[PDB]
Amino acid sequence: SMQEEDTFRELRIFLRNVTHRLAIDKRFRVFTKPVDPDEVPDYRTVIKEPMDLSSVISKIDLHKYLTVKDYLRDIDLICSNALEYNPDRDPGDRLIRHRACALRDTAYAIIKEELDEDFEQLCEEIQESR
Ligand SMILES: O=CN1C[C@H]2C[C@H]3O[C@@]2(Cc2[nH]cnc23)C1
Ligand SMILES: O=CN1C[C@H]2C[C@H]3O[C@@]2(Cc2[nH]cnc23)C1
Repeated sequence: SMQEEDTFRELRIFLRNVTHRLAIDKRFRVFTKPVDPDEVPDYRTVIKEPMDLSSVISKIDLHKYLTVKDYLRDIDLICSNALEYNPDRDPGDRLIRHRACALRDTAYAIIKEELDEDFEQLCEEIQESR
């Protein structure tokens, strides 16, 4: 229905606004673009599904997310990719892990404060009907 398409348009507006607030935070610069093959040719052999905040905005615009849950699976994949690729005790690895955990926790905290639980349940019920 037209009302259902208006629901999904509101979901996309919400997700673009959360993603922009993450992307401008200086702590999260390392997560704003895909990893360059030139800097890590090793990256794509270890990490089987790369993800970054630029790719997330492209996916919002392609209508890939019909619920906040499916958006948070990609935020969680940005974080888990960084924890798995950079697991060592040295300071460079510990700094990117701390920033990855902060990206995840910040996204969840904005959603907790600003998403209406009844809006998310409506998106889930439209998705399940298709
Ligand atoms: O050597 C400098 N770089 C290679 C990468 C290693 C580490 O920082 C990256 C980008 C990225 N993403 C996850 N972990 C890293 C840029
Ligand atoms: O279910 C979760 N809630 C937390 C709030 C955030 C968001 O939805 C609210 C109420 C409200 N008013 C404006 N924006 C919202 C209820």
